[PDB]
Amino acid sequence: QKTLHIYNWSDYIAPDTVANFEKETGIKVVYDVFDSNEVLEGKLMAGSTGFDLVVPSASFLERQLTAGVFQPLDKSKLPEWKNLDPELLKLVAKHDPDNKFAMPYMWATTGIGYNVDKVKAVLGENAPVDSWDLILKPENLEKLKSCGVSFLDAPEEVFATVLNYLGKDPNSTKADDYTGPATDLLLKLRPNIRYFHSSQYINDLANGDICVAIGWAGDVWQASNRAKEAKNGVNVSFSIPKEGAMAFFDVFAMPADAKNKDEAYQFLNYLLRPDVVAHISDHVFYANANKAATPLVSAEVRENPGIYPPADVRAKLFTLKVQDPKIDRVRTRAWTKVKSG
Ligand SMILES: COCCOC[C@@H](C)OC[C@@H](C)N
Repeated sequence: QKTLHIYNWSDYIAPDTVANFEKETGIKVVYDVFDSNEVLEGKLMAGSTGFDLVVPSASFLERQLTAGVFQPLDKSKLPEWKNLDPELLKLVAKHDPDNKFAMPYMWATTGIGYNVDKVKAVLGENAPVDSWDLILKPENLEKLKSCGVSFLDAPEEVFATVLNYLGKDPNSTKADDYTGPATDLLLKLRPNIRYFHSSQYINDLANGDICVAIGWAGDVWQASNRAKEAKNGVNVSFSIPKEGAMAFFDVFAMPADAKNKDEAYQFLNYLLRPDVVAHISDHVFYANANKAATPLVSAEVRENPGIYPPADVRAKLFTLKVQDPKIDRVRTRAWTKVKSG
């Protein structure tokens, strides 16, 4: 009886995906979850992860490749790879040349989640919910503190977002952009932020304990759906702001020391089935990377422009680039200053 160890983001699979896979294959799955690319990167760089499959964002996977922590995927063992959208593959290939190591899973944007009724109560019916001004303008964040503000604990994403908002290159390579204007704005906003966290904001939005957050798109749409099913009167929405936003592509990868690679390939092939991955999108409110799966995705998810955004919105999205050690050091130091103080 072989097993399979999977490490994925929290709130990123359907409730029955693993159980259905177990029943069909007789494999027992050990499934654990994270909410931080930094936590996963640290595990991969410090020693064995103990997992057969892990799911980093592609921009982090680029750095992980330089350490040799993944096994190149045997495409002969992934017959339905063709189901993957070739345009998303090409974007991920910027981080993973010729798509040797990573299987695109889901993708979304880093935008603004908010409580519709509370934001209009505080900022009025003309609140700029289509703009990063809603939370990155100090005058606005000071008022929204009344009902709670959270930021992702995602340093590379938050700094890229702030740099873009400031009219800088989102992937600026000038240290002074981080230590000066980016830090200046974040510290002006810092007094109004209740916490930095990358998963507690989902239920807090759903229960009405925070009213605005920097959040991941599908996470916020999950919060909205949780509130509706609870019939608690909380109306949550998500915005991809007009100034653009970061896009991310989360990918399955196979640690080089994975014990049960054959079982791992069986699970990747299971995910490449259009019906399996469309069912996941239906429950987690994320766009998958499977072009063959799109007709099976529920209308509610597939037609949500905050999940599958239209071309004019996609044209304003940016992606993270890997920085050299100098900028990495300055960004991390600045992040700690922003959070603590
Ligand atoms: C659904 O297929 C299109 C996939 O586009 C992904 C978006 C983020 O890229 C467009 C920008 C990044 N150049």
